[PDB]
Amino acid sequence: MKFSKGIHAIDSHTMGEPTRIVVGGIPQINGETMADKKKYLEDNLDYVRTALMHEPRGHNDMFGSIITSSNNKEADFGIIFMDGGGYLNMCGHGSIGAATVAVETGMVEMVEPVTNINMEAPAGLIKAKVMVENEKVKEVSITNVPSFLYMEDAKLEVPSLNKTITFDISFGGSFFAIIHAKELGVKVETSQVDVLKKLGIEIRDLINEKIKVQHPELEHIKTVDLVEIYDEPSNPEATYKNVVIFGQGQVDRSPCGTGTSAKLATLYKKGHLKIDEKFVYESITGTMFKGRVLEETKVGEFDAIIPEITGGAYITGFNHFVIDPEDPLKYGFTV
Amino acid sequence: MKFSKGIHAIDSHTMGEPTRIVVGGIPQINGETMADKKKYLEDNLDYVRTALMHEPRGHNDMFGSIITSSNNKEADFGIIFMDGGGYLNMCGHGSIGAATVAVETGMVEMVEPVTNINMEAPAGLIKAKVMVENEKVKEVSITNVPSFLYMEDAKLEVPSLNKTITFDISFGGSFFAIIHAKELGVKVETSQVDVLKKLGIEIRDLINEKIKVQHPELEHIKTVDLVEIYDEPSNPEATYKNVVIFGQGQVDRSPCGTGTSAKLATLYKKGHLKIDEKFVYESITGTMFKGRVLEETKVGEFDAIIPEITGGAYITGFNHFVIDPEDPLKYGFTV
Amino acid sequence: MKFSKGIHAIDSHTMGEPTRIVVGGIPQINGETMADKKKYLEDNLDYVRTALMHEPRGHNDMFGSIITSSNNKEADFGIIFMDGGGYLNMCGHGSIGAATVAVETGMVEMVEPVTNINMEAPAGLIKAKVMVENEKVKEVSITNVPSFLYMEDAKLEVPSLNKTITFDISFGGSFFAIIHAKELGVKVETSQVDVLKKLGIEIRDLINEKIKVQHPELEHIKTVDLVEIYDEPSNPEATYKNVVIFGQGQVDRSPCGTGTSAKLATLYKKGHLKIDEKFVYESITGTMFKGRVLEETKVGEFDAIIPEITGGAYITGFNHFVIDPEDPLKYGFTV
Amino acid sequence: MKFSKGIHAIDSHTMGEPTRIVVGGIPQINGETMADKKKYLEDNLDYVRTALMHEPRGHNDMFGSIITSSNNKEADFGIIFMDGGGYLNMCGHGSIGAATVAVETGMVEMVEPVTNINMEAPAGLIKAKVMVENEKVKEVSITNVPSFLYMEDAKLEVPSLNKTITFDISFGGSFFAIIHAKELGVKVETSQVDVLKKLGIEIRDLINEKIKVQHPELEHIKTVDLVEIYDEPSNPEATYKNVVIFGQGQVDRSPCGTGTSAKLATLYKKGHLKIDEKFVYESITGTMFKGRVLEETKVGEFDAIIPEITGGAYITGFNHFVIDPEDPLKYGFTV
Ligand SMILES: O=C([O-])c1ccc[nH]1
Ligand SMILES: O=C([O-])c1ccc[nH]1
Ligand SMILES: O=C([O-])c1ccc[nH]1
Ligand SMILES: O=C([O-])c1ccc[nH]1
Repeated sequence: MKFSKGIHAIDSHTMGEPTRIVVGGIPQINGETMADKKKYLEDNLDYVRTALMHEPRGHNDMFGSIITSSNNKEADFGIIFMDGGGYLNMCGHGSIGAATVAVETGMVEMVEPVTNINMEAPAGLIKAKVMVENEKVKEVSITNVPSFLYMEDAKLEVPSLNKTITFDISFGGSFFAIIHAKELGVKVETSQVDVLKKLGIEIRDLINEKIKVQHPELEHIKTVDLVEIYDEPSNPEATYKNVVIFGQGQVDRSPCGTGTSAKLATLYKKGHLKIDEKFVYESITGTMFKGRVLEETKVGEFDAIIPEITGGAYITGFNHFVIDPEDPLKYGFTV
Repeated sequence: MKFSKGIHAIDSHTMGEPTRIVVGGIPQINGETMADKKKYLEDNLDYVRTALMHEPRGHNDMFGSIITSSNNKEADFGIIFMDGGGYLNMCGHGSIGAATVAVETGMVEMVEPVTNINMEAPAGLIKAKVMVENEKVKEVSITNVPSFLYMEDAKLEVPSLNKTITFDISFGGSFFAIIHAKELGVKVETSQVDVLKKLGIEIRDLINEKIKVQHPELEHIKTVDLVEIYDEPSNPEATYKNVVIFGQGQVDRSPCGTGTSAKLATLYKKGHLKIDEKFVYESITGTMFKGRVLEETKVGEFDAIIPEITGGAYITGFNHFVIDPEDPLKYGFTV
Repeated sequence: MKFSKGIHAIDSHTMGEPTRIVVGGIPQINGETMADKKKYLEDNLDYVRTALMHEPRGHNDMFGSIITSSNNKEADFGIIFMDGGGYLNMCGHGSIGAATVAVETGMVEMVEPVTNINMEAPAGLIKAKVMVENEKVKEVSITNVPSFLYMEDAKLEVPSLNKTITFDISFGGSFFAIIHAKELGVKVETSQVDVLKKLGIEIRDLINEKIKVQHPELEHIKTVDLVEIYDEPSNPEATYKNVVIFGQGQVDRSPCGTGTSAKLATLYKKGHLKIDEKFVYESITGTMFKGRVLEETKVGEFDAIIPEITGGAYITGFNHFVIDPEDPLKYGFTV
Repeated sequence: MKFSKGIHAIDSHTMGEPTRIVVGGIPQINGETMADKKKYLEDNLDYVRTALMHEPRGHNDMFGSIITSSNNKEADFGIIFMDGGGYLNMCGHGSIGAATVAVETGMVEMVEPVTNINMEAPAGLIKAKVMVENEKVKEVSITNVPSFLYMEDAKLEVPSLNKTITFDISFGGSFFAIIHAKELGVKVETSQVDVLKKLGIEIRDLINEKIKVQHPELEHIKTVDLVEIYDEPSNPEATYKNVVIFGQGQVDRSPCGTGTSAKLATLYKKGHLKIDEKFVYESITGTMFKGRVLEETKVGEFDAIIPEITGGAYITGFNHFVIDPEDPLKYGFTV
């Protein structure tokens, strides 16, 4: 034994998409807002991330958070998302996990009906509710950033074989790129992964050329890191089924929070029975996220809605990672 | 299984007298100063202390702490000390403890010659210097709050046995009654411990709520709470031994950093010790702290001295405490 | 960090009197019978016991065990009990402990009404029946080794105080001196504990190496080692209280299953108790075992009775003990 | 918190290829030989495996062992390999890990020079040596089963584009299938994974048709589950570099023990400077295994050698997996 470093994480799976919630092993991180500490992390500790998110600890499609000091009064605690490619500003399937764990472990004093909790992200402070059955969490609704559509139609170019064919782009907290099942020839199922993943990243990269758009408000993030594919379900109590590509080439095991929070737009201004209507969006693996909306905030330059998404996270063990200082791969290695 | 609350501690021992350093299972406490953090703990989440310090988890003696976010400028993380009986404003084995582990587990980036780490009691911030021999920590050298003689001798009381007479009172993080082993007829040895305990608290009671206890600054304290007895040593190296009684009726196995730092800060104001002059305080259990007297500096009332005490802590396992909600002792029990 | 040895235990408490159940950090001991396994432990890897039972890790009292591979036919896993002073051939709170956890953590496939688990002391195999209320364990009901009156009263000795006279001796997993609280002038209360301890061991010494200690079968034992004192209860429910002294000078906080199982196995051979007849033994700490007297069966010398004692254990956290090789107390210390 | 199950694992990475060494959470497994317990595991517990080896805990290319009771005298302990597709009979990169951990953690009492250790696999008992530098493991040589070649030339069929082209087949403890870099057009590097993996499994499956051979001795295992591709290094202190496909479609991050133990055959009967000659075989990721041989056992029907392979394993944290009984994915899910 040597190790030199020792980080305590808690694993969750949020409808299939894993989350490593680091709890103990780094007590304070300087910055004022989560962005300030984020910058500090990305600049000073940075690639603790690599170690936990890459092999031989994690894998390509691994994802996780860091619980921290609030700094902002209000109450609760601070979170910082992360993945094989760096850090997410929001992850939704992270906000659920993080919340579900916190309460289940303690950290947040739990109620009998439903325990509200506000967590500090680098992006906006996030409102998770978590309904509990006397003792334990049943599922979390996380209220999402106002989401909208950037353009109607799209089409550009696809390497093989059709060449052309219409698509669609929107927001969701981060932008997105959505298409249909009928053009390439895919049936979103576990078996065919490679064509989707391999078609996904080239579509991501080649719409970073000049179509690339910045939304009104917040000028820093630009163009696409999230490619999306609908089809509609193979499971009865559902209505759509969809996969999402991102993160140095990784994929989401859940229907995609930020993704779904964006999709359930469109059908607000496209005539599909509007507010407080039931919608259950399911993943490629085949697991459910409930979506529904409330406020519908137009405001000039766009038309937008403030979407409420729900899901379930479960605890899949407790970790105490350590870093043999001779281990030459002690940090990450990418593949 | 079912638990509801699950807290991640790190067992250390510091010349005996172990410390359970809490690391994980609570992420936040807005506080401001580490006393306004301590206050919050005692008036809210005290039910932790009862759990870990008392049986079945802890025992009569048994000491620990909590790592925090600092708020305080620079301050590398900030700490709170706790025992079966309540919370110590400061603790020299508790500090020495926290320091070692923090560096050992990589919570602190470890410097190669000596690692300077600042922690927040908030009995001032404290500057621990952690010596590391290429690979490993050699020893800690914690520089403490200014220490002084408070009132001088005063008169003793009876219940048992005989009204008796002389002793002394002095501060060094908390307030101490420093009396000779002869003055009441004790020999610092395991055979008598029971007596020293039963004696100390009965004293610690009846020299409170009869007298004037106060600190030139920080207000609040107005409580000794710490009874220190002293005789010569059965070790050539050591200069003096001592036991310390506090918290419900619990004893230190280390010479008591705060206790020693207070004693030698009565000397010099006596002339038996001058600046540096190697000092080595011993406990009951053949375990020693290598004191010295660096710099004077009065305290806005009467003259004083900042002392640096030195010692060694060792990591004695990693704990994930959990509390079965049916378990009636869930929050420990007294005896 | 650097440790070299890292052992994985599971803290439980069984009506107080905690048990550290070792689970992980050693995988094998060829032994044959669980005594030939115990032998090996004590003549080799005893340095574990000193570590976990003594300070800094454990304390004066503090009890634990080890889960093993059985070898023995059927036997679901097999156990070894241990304390600060050495190893108990059998223990009713140590058994009740092991049972609960084993089922609780899923080591045993948990049956819904009642879960029958066989463990190997090897003070015989023992049949614990673990009641589970749909989700959770309600209580354990361990059926023990045949118990009996051994020699009857005999005469007491002095050192302190007064030579005195009557008492009794009886077996129930180990050998007990069962004497009244009146017989030496004690009241079973925390205030006196110190006396009961100091008394018990001085007795436990001087009623050994002066007398005839022996078991009709299994040979070897030829040692009491367990002093049991008894008075009436300050509880309506409870029928009798008791304390038990053993191992270097340590006390039980449970009524002492093995201790109680031995006491009521002197009654009936007396006529104050017959088959079933609800019995409830209490400790010093307001904690009770619900005894009964099921079936006779002599012991190849003199008549005897197999008693079933019942109680409750709770999981009080999970430990990964580690031993810094520089740490001079690495293997604990005495006081 | 609920979980119902709680398995303690220790993670390693053996030159990139991960290993989850389960230690605590299942104390005894019935069977006599490791095959008997294996059969028992595969039949009764089975898909604890799925949970730990599949997502959301593990991933497709995850691999691990189970430490157990020896049963066989000799000494030490029992191991059982496992992966997403079931169980391996040998894994070499498992035998190293397992050994490296055991000693590093304790479990096996360690020496000053080199600590021999014999572990019970379902296949033959395995001899790992582990050289240690006063305190810590430097690297393990594991002595491998007698390995040989089944046929010289091969060629069969490849879907695109050449159609034909020569290859080669051998043993290694398990069979294998080896080819060159020059025929399809691949440069074994992280970037191009998919073509190799996708070309690998179809080559695996379509040489399970009737070419399928059983080696002399042990009639149970048949044909191929291991496809292999040499090229030779991009790293100076090496001589070959090679990737290996298997396990429901997974891949090896290390040069492949059983694989390499087979390859370093051929060059014993093909004139390449024979016994006790240095050979370092490196992986697709680019990390070294040392191979060299000793005995060369011809025996009629084949010509064979008993190969000695070396490597390094490092500890990448300690796990305490748990299985929320409501979590619908609580066990595995494949992709
Ligand atoms: O669900 C989300 O919010 C998300 C972010 C990145 C991938 N999914
Ligand atoms: O080491 C000390 O200073 C201390 C505080 C309480 C007991 N010992
Ligand atoms: O509960 C018991 O039987 C026991 C054994 C040792 C102390 N208590
Ligand atoms: O290295 C080995 O022995 C092995 C077995 C399966 C894959 N690699």
